[PDB]
Order: sequence, then structure tokens, then C-alpha cells
Amino acid sequence: SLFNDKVAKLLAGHEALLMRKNEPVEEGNGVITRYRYPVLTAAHTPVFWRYDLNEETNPFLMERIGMNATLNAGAIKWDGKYLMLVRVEGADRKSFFAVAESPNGIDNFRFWEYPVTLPEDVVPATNVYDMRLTAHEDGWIYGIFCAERHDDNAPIGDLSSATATAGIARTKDLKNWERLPDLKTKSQQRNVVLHPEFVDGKYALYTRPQDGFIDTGSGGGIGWALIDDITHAEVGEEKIIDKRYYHTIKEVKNGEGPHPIKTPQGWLHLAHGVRNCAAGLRYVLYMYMTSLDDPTRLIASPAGYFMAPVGEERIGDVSNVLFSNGWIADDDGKVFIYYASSDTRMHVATSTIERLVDYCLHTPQDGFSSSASVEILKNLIERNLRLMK
Amino acid sequence: SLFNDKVAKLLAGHEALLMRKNEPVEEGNGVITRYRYPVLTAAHTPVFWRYDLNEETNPFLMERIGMNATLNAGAIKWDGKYLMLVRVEGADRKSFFAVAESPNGIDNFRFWEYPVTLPEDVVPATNVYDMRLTAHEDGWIYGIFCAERHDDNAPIGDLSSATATAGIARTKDLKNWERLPDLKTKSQQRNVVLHPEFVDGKYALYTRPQDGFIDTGSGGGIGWALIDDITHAEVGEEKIIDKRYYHTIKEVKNGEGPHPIKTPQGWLHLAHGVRNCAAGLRYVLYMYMTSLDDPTRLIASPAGYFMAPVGEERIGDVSNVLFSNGWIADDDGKVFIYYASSDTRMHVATSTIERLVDYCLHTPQDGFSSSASVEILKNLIERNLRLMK
Amino acid sequence: SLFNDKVAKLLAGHEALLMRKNEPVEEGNGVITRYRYPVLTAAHTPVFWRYDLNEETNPFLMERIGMNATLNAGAIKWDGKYLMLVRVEGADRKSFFAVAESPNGIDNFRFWEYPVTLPEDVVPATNVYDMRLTAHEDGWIYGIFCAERHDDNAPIGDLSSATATAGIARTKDLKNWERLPDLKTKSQQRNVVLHPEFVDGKYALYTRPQDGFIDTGSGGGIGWALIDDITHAEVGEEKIIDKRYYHTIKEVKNGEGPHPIKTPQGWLHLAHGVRNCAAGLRYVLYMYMTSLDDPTRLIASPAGYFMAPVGEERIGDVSNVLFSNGWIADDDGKVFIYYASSDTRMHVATSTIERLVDYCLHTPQDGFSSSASVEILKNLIERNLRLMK
Amino acid sequence: SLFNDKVAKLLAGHEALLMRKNEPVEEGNGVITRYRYPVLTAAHTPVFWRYDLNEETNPFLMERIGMNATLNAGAIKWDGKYLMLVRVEGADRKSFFAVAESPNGIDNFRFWEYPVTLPEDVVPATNVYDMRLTAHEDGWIYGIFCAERHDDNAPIGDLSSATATAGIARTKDLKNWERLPDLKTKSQQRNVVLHPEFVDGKYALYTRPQDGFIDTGSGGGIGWALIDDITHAEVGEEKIIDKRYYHTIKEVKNGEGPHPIKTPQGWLHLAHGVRNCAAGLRYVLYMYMTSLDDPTRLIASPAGYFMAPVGEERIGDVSNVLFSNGWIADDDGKVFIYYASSDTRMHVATSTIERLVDYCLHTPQDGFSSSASVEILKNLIERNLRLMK
Ligand SMILES: OC[C@H]1O[C@@H](O[C@H]2[C@H](O)[C@@H](O)[C@H](O)O[C@@H]2CO)[C@@H](O)[C@@H](O)[C@@H]1O
Ligand SMILES: OC[C@H]1O[C@@H](O[C@H]2[C@H](O)[C@@H](O)[C@H](O)O[C@@H]2CO)[C@@H](O)[C@@H](O)[C@@H]1O
Ligand SMILES: OC[C@H]1O[C@@H](O[C@H]2[C@H](O)[C@@H](O)[C@H](O)O[C@@H]2CO)[C@@H](O)[C@@H](O)[C@@H]1O
Ligand SMILES: OC[C@H]1O[C@@H](O[C@H]2[C@H](O)[C@@H](O)[C@H](O)O[C@@H]2CO)[C@@H](O)[C@@H](O)[C@@H]1O
Repeated sequence: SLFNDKVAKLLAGHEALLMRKNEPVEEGNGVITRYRYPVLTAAHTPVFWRYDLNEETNPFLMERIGMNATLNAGAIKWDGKYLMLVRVEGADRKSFFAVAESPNGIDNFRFWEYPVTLPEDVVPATNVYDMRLTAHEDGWIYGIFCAERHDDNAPIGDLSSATATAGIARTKDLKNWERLPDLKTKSQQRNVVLHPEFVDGKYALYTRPQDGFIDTGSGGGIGWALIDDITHAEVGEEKIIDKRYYHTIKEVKNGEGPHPIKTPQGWLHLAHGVRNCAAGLRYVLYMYMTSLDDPTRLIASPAGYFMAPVGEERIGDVSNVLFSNGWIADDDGKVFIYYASSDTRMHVATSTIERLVDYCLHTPQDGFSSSASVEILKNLIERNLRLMK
Repeated sequence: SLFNDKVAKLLAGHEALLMRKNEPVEEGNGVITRYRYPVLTAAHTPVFWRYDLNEETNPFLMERIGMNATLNAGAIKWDGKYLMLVRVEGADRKSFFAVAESPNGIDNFRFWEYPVTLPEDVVPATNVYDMRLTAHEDGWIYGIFCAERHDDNAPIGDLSSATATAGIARTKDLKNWERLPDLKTKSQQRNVVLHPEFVDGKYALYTRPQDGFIDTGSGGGIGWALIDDITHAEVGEEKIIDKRYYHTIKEVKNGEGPHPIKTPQGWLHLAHGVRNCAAGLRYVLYMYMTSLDDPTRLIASPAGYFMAPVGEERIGDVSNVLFSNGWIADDDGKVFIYYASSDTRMHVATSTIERLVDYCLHTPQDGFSSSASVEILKNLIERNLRLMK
Repeated sequence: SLFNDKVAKLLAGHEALLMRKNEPVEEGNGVITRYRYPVLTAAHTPVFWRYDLNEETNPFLMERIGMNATLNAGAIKWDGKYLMLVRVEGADRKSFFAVAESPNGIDNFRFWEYPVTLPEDVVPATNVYDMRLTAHEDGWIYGIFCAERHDDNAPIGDLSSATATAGIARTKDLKNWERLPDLKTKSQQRNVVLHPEFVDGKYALYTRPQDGFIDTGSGGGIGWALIDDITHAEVGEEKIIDKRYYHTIKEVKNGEGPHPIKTPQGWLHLAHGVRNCAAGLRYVLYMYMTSLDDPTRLIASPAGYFMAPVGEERIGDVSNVLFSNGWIADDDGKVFIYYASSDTRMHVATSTIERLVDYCLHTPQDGFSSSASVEILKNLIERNLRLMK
Repeated sequence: SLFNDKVAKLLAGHEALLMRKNEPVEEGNGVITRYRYPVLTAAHTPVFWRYDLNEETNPFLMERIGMNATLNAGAIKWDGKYLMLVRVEGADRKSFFAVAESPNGIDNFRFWEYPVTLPEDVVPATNVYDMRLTAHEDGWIYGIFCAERHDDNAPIGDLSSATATAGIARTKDLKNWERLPDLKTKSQQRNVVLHPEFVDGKYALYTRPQDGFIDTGSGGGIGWALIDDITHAEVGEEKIIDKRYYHTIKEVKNGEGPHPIKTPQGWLHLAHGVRNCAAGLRYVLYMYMTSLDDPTRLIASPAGYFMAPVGEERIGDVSNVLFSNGWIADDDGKVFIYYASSDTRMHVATSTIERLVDYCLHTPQDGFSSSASVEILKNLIERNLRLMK
């Protein structure tokens, strides 16, 4: 029948999309390798999430539930596989979480047939997003995410003012999720991330204090907070680890991405930095390192951005944005960086621990002015010209 | 001569552009079919609107009047033809109206040789835009549009503050237009649209009360107002029909598009919804239905967006926008939806009354939260997996 | 060795990029001719600016200093060559100046091996940008640029508030630059430009008074100020030459681009105009002319924009922007216009003095309303239809 | 496993290829419509014909039996479906027959899982090829094909000398084939085709007498032979119906394609014509019509070719060739023409009975000289110019 042929073609086209081999982009900067195709798009969501496949109830074979974007994904190596914890945004503008897995880390990502069922905390949330996964030494996988609600303080007609809390959930199988109490804290928080080891016998969070839902106000950067009990999590002392600076890529706000990778040289961090421009907010990725002895102590601050939107990345629902809350480092040192572009699609970039540490240690630090930038550059030029002779 | 050859080539290239056959995009969602090419762009404006073709006064053969965009078009079936009432924006940043016609509804749109001459109301307007055409049962074609003027209240140096009124004009041939008094109302209005039938013997308008020129403030959504005399139009009672909601595609504002289509199941509406993001305002299209017995009563509210920017649509003068104020439904049920992308160009999408009603009735309603979205999705997945077994 | 082969390929690929022949775009408006490729991108910066080429210190051969954008360039004809004074933005978000030269004006631009060393004025600047070069009759090449600093008045957490001064430097070889005192003035200034001739025996500046760092506030447009001593430059009297207007392409702000070209008909100006839209600020180019007898007197005001973003130009770090602060007119009348798109890359457009003057004189003036625009257009249509008969 | 993933991808890629929607080529001559994609290529053969899918016996997953070409196909409408009787050539250079079916006639052709098992006649054949299917009024489907054998009457070392005979088989299900005795005839024969009706109570064959295996020699064209008993088929009298002509597209040889279609105007024929050129033999398609009352009598001979190689068709194993031995005419008059290009792939072209008859009746007959061609052309030009005036 025509209907059955149509269903068969939808399914076949979907498999062809899912199975497409990714290829590295030859042109690069020697630090990271980009790939020709996104690892996930809205079109990668299962056909059976979007269409009612029953001819009796959907004779025209149209989508019943539109999928809009696959973005800001957490990531974990899981039982031999490369997993993303995807933020999937429906056409209804709500996001939910969904696991996708790949055998190789760069292609053939496929969603688990059901998305994540995440129980509410005591106060229901309207939207949940941007989960960072941490395999903690306590044996649990934690997902720390943003739980967003309408601001009850808002005046008449204001249906946009919102509040953000840090949601905390844990699991041992990524299917059954236990919802713990939202993080208790004196300001708004987003980009909260669990450090994978106890520090002084306590849970350690990366935080991002902010005075408002979008603007950080007095918030100074990426913070560090020790928590006695993750099941009744409350911030007491909070220390800023990586600061915002005028006229850098992290001027207006910043935030930790995935939890950092442990290297022999220190903790290797991936974060985002924001500035304002005539087109709105511009988000790029950057890196820094902290000490193994004292994870609050910066030991590498390469100048500028690590990655910024290139080509197709520049455009989407929220253009001029890269964002990452997930990466995977294999035992052999290979690193798979999962980053969203423009709040619309997921990409992968690859590198190695050795290359990323090299980048952090030997990209000169920002001297914070045009004159300083020129002096650093002239020094490199001089070395190169002498060599090229 | 070289000049004459140049004119001949301008004219020939223009005809080739105008005559190009459109083709449907194979990949779609089963609800609407997109098309490979826009139905109108600035390049579709006549050569003789832009160039002075006289060698004596334009020896270099350069454009004398630049055309910037063809957007936000009304639409009507007219004497066997498919007509758009185009908003054409010049390089001078003023818009004017112009009729374009096609024999088939998807390609070969051609502007009438002269654009629309629209007389001023008592108070002159600086810009006019976004006309909705209504063939009213009273025998007139009405165009309801936005008439914009500088805000006299503005302080020194403020050359941007503006006010919007609903302009009302009528015609029986789309060439001779009678300008009626601007709509009298207690707030700013844009997206005002005439319902095609009398209701309780009165003219019925879709309205969109707004506290400011761009922000709606207390304005609750798309309104309904009965008007005794369209030639002295004044709003008295006003009822909100379709409301804004936090964390939907119509959070910050919304507005009726073209006048709705009458179906056996009810009035079928096409509207736009706006939210804010890091890149600015994002505009998408959505649908709803109201009762034939009581056109103020919602009877279908499919969740989320009906159409959102895809591909080339995402980029233009005002990126991240779809907007529609025109569609045509033929007697056989075929629907031609005319929508602008990014305030720059006009597109067509096709569907049928049956498919659009199916979409409105069977796309689940928004339960307004991530948890609710997940439950709806899990229900569909469960049905499909049982079927696919 | 593999490393040496990699270096050799980086260098070879760079030469292939630099040497690529540009080609004009056939489709145009008869006023300006666009070109297929940008004249500069970040990839055009020398390999030896970005990479450490020594295997001992960079064994992975990765970039040590990322380059982000090449934009807003000044321009001058210099000893037979076509020169841009490029604003180069590093990955660190600081800009610096750098000379690039071409033998023909449309391709084969190559950076001088060292960028510009620009001494600080008494108060150090954080960023410097957008230099206009003027070969003044006094025998010096002046560069007038923006010097930006953090606003000390800013409250806690505000790392974005900034102040702009007009920096002044001069040179006779484009390598050794003398920094003069920043322009003294009662308001913020950006887009300051030196007129190439003395007027009443005084230096003459194009100015752009603004109440704030981004918003002009009461600032009325492009100004004119006579300065007694360029080495102790201070504005006294200041006159607005070209004004902002509601509902034009220069509504919110405007600014002089390069210094104007002297023609037998008057001074030929290139400027930018800004308006706000749902996507942010939109920047286009426009032209005007002033009198040789009195350079403060407007003698041509063609309506609307001269150039606006087309195609690839629309997208970049700061999308929806064209900006020019450099052009070159050869003795034969050929004009090379150097314009940035989206704060990301540099383009060239070509025309002639005769064509640009024709465009300025015969593009109708803006009558400031939709009705006026329609009347101008109908007049041209009528002439053309009579001719085409 | 990696192996199972590879098999899954082979199968998925194959289904995507098989299900691809064909699209008509817009630009045409108004007689036939070509299509963007071939209906069959060697890649369309089943994955399980080429690969051993068992990891135990094919651990590298390589092809065990290469498929080289899908060409010269018969065709029949069968139980509601569109069927080709494909000549499939293996990498071993032998051809075999195989049924492929489509629901619509222009795409989604899929081979039946097993190819045709064709029993040998008394003398074994080395190759079999180019089957024409005839649903005869006697209730059988006949396949008339070429059976080729080596000719040992050849100099030593001559392994190219061959003899072609007409093989005859019949079936009622296209799976079980009965092999009848090869046609007995005084010359070599290829392109023998069964007429679908008895003529004076006898079977009627289109023949093509030829003195050699490749060259026709004295063979004058397409012949007609009445046969008493198709199960002991022997030609007696043989009349040429359509002749070769110097300096036409059928100079060196010609041959009937599929059996002709019955129309109210006569029998509608599709044939091939051959000439020699510097590159070898050139094959094109042409048409002719014969009388219903007397099928030996020509009643239409449009000049020149009907179709000749265009674009991709020009190149393959045997370039510069079109060949057809199959077409289908639906009850509504729509005609699907299945033609091979360059002995490599199968294409479809569509027309209607009305259009093909119009083409045959109104394309002027060949007057056989340049002067005559010019006079015919000048006559049409004269009519057109007077009309265009
Ligand atoms: O959009 C850029 C980045 O903004 C942050 O989150 C958004 C969130 O995605 C929206 O749904 C909501 O309306 O506003 C938030 C605040 O701007 C950031 O956490 C990222 O999620 C996002 O990529
Ligand atoms: O730009 C998006 C949508 O905004 C609305 O209108 C604009 C109008 O087009 C502008 O010329 C003016 O400056 O501001 C208005 C308010 O934002 C909307 O009605 C649509 O016309 C437009 O697509
Ligand atoms: O971005 C558009 C235009 O804005 C102006 O300058 C920018 C400057 O480039 C930024 O680095 C700074 O942060 O803000 C300035 C004010 O918006 C303008 O002078 C152009 O440089 C620029 O193309
Ligand atoms: O085909 C190559 C070249 O052959 C010569 O002429 C051809 C002629 O074009 C054919 O029509 C005829 O059948 O055979 C001739 C002899 O090969 C040569 O003079 C060129 O015309 C032609 O390009």
C-alpha cells in the first residue's frame, strides 16, 4: 500500500541518516579536529517519537510531535559506548533529556527508544536543561542541570521573568533517576557541575552565582563550593576560581561546561564565555587548568577562545553560540568534545589530553590590552623569521 | 549598441527569474510542503521600477531606486488568479504595498506594473505595512494594515520611538483604494485583521492590544472586537481569544496572521508567536481553531509551532523570523500559505484544509512543562513500539 | 620528516589562498561591482603569526596565537600599491592594526610581516580600532582611530561599560608611528576622521558626538570641527553636517567612513547608518556629497542605502553589518571600496568617480514617507513605460 | 560487532538507494520526459547477490560475485505492477535474466530475490540476452532473446567469432520458464520479437536477418515472418518492413525494440538504428507505425531519431548507445519507455500514446538530403515567423 511504502521510506531514510560515516575536516588549527557532520540534529530523533505510525489514527502520516533541536548535551563513557545526555527541545518549546549512544564517539549516535523520565523535586519545574553527568567516586552517576520556573514576583503581563535553580538527580543505569532536593543557595545558579572526587571528604561543586535569570550582575565568575551532603545540598562557602574580565571572551558571563578531566598536569577545564555585541550575546568556548593539589588554584589561563562558531555553527535558533557540557576522554588519551552550535544541533571535535594540555600551557596568557597582544605576537614572529631563514 | 544589449539582457534575465518553475521539497513533516524557491524576492520587482531605461538620462544603466525586500504579504484569490498584496521595502527603508499575481499559486508571480496608491488618513503616516486582505460579505475588499508615525512625546535625539495605528482601506478592484479613518482604540494596535462575516450584524476585528510600539506590556494576546461601523471604526468591548503563555512559542507576544479559513470543523487560524533569546526576538508560526457557533471560543490548540525558520529562512534583514499575513484556500481544499522569512523574502507552503484541521485536532495540546511533554511523548512511543512489533 | 612536510603544506596552502585571483560578480546594480571572494579573512594572516614553526617548542604544530577576524580597514594608495590598514582581532578579543598590500587592489593582499606598533598616549588604552588614514597636505599620514578603555564609573560587576576617545597618530612610512594626544572633547567620540586639506588654515575633523559608548543619545549625526593644532587637538565649535532621520537607514546612529574623495562636483562621502530591529543593530553604507566651496554644505543626499549586506556578508561575529573606513581612488577615476562584513572579513567593491557621483546626484532624495516613495517610483515607472512602448 | 554494523550499513544504504524518488527532467522536447535518475544500475542488485553475509566464510565482508551492468530490459505490466525483465551482466561477462518490479513505473524497482532460471535448448548457449516479453493472445508470456555461442569455424586463436540465434521461452508466472526450440532460420538473427496477435491464424515475428554476428551485410532491415507453430518455429518467407537507408540514423543496421503498442491509428513501434563513426558504432532509438489492417505496411516514418544519448547516457561500457527492448502502456494512455544507456544502466522516459502518435504522424518524413531537410525547415520557419508577427 502507499501508506506502508511511505512508512518504510521514513524508516529507511532515518537509518541512512543515522548510519552516515562522519569525516574529519582537514583544515584545522592543530589543537582540535572538527567533523563534517553534526553528531545529532532534530532529524536524528526517532521516527516513532514524531509520527503516529498507525494508519487508522494518522492516515495522512503527519508528525504528531515536532522536534525542534538537539543541543547542550552531557556526555559519559558507558559500558564501552560513547553516550550523550541530550537536551532535546520539542516544537512546544519545552526541553527534556534523552540518552543517545554511539559505538565510536563521532557518528552513529542513536537515541534510546525512550527519553529520560525525571521526577520533579518538591516544587515542579517548567523547563529542565543542560545536564552535566558526573561519575562520582561515591558510585553514583549525578546529573546536575538547570530547573527553570516562572518568577512569581513578575508584574502583570510579564510571562518571561524566570528563576533558575540547580537540579540534582542521580542514577546507576541512566534509566531510573532519583531526584534529590534542588541546590539551596543565596543567589540564582546555572552551570552547576559536580567535581568527580571528594575534596576534604566533601562533595565539590562548580557554581556560577548570578543576580538575575540572564544577567549575572555582581557574579564574578565560575565558583567552587564544598557540600557536606549531596542529598541535602546547600552552599555555605563559595570561592571564585575563574573570573570574568573586561574585553575578553568572558566579559559579561562565563560558566563551567562539563566536569574537568584529570591529567597528570592538573584538572583540564572546558567552559563558555559570553560578551555582548550589536547582534546580541556571543558565546564561545575556552579552557583553563587548576592544580591537583588544590583544585581551586589556577595553573593555566591560555588567552582567548578555544573554539568559536565556524561556518554552519554560526546560525541557528540562537545564533553566534557554541556551548559544551559534555566530553569524554578515553584511556588512550583521545578526547571527544561534544559541543552544541546555536542552540540547535550537536557537534563533535576530537583532540588528545596531550594536545589540550599543550594548548593550555603554551598559548600565551592574555596581557589584557592591544599593546600587550602586539608584543606577544611580535615575539613569536621574530622567532619564526629567524627560524625560516 | 552596447547599452541596448545591456537593457535587453536585464529584461531577459528578469523574465527567466520570473518564469522559473518551483518544485516542492520532498523532505517534510506531512503537514506542510515547502518549496525550493521563494515566490518573491527584491530581485522579482520589475526592472522598470529600479532602472531608468533611457540612455540619455542613465547612460551607465544603474539603478535609480533600489528595492530591498519583499515581505509580509496579504493574499487573495482574485478573478481566477493567486494574488499577493506584497509589502515592498525600498532601499530608502520605507515600505509600500504592491499587488503580485500568479496563475498557479507557487510560481510565476509577477508584480502589477504600478504599485498600490494608498491615500493618507487625516494624519499622515510615515510607514505602512503588513496588510491583511478580507473579502467581506458586504462586497468590499478590506485591507487592514499598520500605519506608523514618530512618537511626538519622544525626548531630544530620540528618532526611533513610534506609534502604531490600524489603518483601514477598501477597494473593489485593488487599484482604487478608499482610505477610511484609522481604528480608534485605547491602546496601540498592530496585527488587526477583519473577520469575513458579520457577527451579530457587526464587523468583527481580530486585535492585538499593546502598551508600546514593540513590547505588548499588559497585552494578553489576540483579541476580538465587534465594530458597528467600519467607516468610523472604534473599539468598545474587546475579548482575548488566544493568550500568551510562559515558556511557549508565544511567550512575549503573538498576533493573528491572515483572516482565518472557514471549515466545517470551525475557523482555522494562522498566527505568529514571539519569544526572546540571546540573539533577539524569535518569530514562528502557529495555528488554532475557534467555533463556528462562537468564533471567540477556542476549540483546538495544538502545542508549539506550526512552522519555524528552516535553512535559508533563518537569515535576512531580521533573522530568525517567519511571518504570515496571507493564505488562499481553493474550493478543492488546497491551501497556499504565503509566509515571509527574516523580513526579506516571500515563500509558499502548501497543504490542504483536511491536513491542517487534522494537525490542529491531533497534535497534542501543550501541558506546559517538561514532565508533561515527556508523558505525551512516552504515550506515543509506547503505541508505536507495540505497532512496530 | 612528517613535521617538516606539515610545515611545508601549511605554507603552500597559505600561498595558494593569498594568490587566488578575484573575480567580479556579474549580477549587480550598475553602481558598484562586488567580488566573489573577500580580500582578507582571518585565514589570510601569516602562518608565522599563528603557529610556532619550531618542532622543539611546538612538536604537535598547533596554533599558539589564534586570529579571529580581519575587519574595518583603513586604506591608502602607497608607493604604487593598494594598502589596507587592517583591524585584526585576535582570539583574545583584542584588536591591533596591521598593514596589508596588493599590487592590483582586488586580490593578492598580503600582510606586512610585522603588524603596527602603536605607542600609547598618556592614558593607556585597552583596545584600538577602525583607523582612517589621511594623507594630509601637511605631509604626514594621519591615522585617526578609536581608543577604548573601561569606564571607571561602572558599578560592581560591570566589566562592560566603556569609554571611547579619538586616538591620533601620524607616520611617514606606516612603520614608525608617533602617537599624538587623544582628541579633547566634551562628549564621547567614535568615527573621527581627518579631512585631507586645511580649511581656513586649520585642520578639519569629521566627528560623531555621542552621549554613551554605544548609544549616541542627543548626538545629531556626523559633525565637523576645525582644530588649530593637530598635536594638541581639541574641539571648540562643532557643526552637524549629515543628520540622523526617523525611518531611514541612519535612524539610530551614523558615522563617517573613510575621508571623502575630492571630485570636480564636490566632496564624495561614504558613511554608515544604523537602525534597530528585532535581531539587534543593522549597519549599512550610504553616501552623500558636500560643496568644494563649503565642505560643511550638503549638495547631494541620495535616498537610502548605497550598500547593504548581501549573501555571505549577512553572517559573522556581528551579523547584519557592513562597515567601511577605507577606499582608494586612482588617477583614472577607478574606485576601490574596502568594506567589512559582519565584523569578520574584508571585501572590495569597485566603481568609478563618475558612477558614484551619478548615483549621488540622480538617485532621488528621500521624501521621508511611504506616500512620497510611491510617488517617486510611479514617476519613474511612467517614464519607462512610455519609453518601452 | 563491527562486522554486524557493516552488514547493517550495507543493507541500509541499499534500501536508501532503492527507495529514492525519481524526478522528471523539466527541460525536454515535449515528446518524451526524461528522469533524473536511472531506474536500475549494477548497484541496485541485491546485497545478498554480491556479498556472502556470513562472517565465518567472509570475515572481510567483500563481494564474492561482482555485478557489472543492468541493461537492455524487457518490460511488462504484471498483476498491477511495472516489471522489467533485466539483462544483468556479471563481472564474469556473462548475462542472465532477472525480474525487477516497481509499484509506479519510474522508481522503487526492486529485483525479485532470485534471478531467472532459464533451461537450455538442445544446444547449450554461452550467453543469453535482450529478452522481449510478449503477452500473446494464446495465453502465454513469451520471451524472445538472443542465444549466443562460439563459432569454432574460426582461425586458430579466434575466440571472438560467435553465432547468434533467436531463443524462445514461455511462462505464465515469470518464475517457471519452458524453453522451446531455438528459431530455425537461414541466417543469423538477433532482435527477434513476437507480435502479440495471430495474423491469419499464425504466429508473427519481427526478425532482423544478418549475414554475420555483428554486421548485417545484405540484411535489409526489420523483417516479418509468419510461423505456423511457435513450439517448432521456423521461418519460411521473410519480408522487410522497415528498411535501412544511407545517411540516416539507421544506416548500418536496425532492429525492433519491444513489441509494438496497438493504437487506434495503427501499430506503434520503437526500434534502434545504428551508424558508424570515428568512435565506433552509434545507436539511437527511432519510431515507426504500421497498419492495423496490414501490419506489414508502413503508415508513419518520422525522420531521424526519437531519442539519442544525452548527458550521462553517453558514457558507459559501450558508449554512444541507447537501446530499448521494453515499454509499458497503461489503460489511460501513459507510456513508460525503458531504455538502456551505453550497455550499462536502465532509464525510464514517459510519454502518452497520443503524444507518440502525434510525434510519428507530424514529424516530417526524411527526404534523404541536406537540400530536402532545409526546405522542410524553411517551411516551418516561415509559418512560425508569420505567427510571431
Ligand atoms: O541561549 C544560549 C544559552 O542561554 C542559556 O539558557 C537559556 C535557555 O536555553 C532558554 O531556554 C531560556 O529561555 O533562557 C536561558 C537563559 O538565557 C544557557 O544556559 C544555554 O542553555 C544556552 O545555550
Ligand atoms: O521585524 C519583525 C516583525 O516586527 C514587526 O514590525 C516592525 C516593522 O517591520 C519595522 O519596519 C519597524 O521598524 O518595527 C516594527 C516593530 O518591530 C512586525 O509587525 C512585522 O512587520 C515584522 O515582520
Ligand atoms: O559591531 C559593529 C560596529 O560597532 C562599533 O564598534 C564596537 C567594537 O568593534 C567592539 O569591539 C566593542 O565592544 O563595541 C564597539 C561599539 O559597538 C563600530 O565602531 C564598529 O567597530 C563595528 O563594526
Ligand atoms: O567525425 C570526425 C570527423 O570526420 C570527418 O567527416 C565525417 C562526417 O562528419 C560524417 O557525417 C560522415 O559520415 O563521415 C565523415 C568521414 O569520417 C571530418 O571531415 C569531420 O567532418 C569530422 O569532424
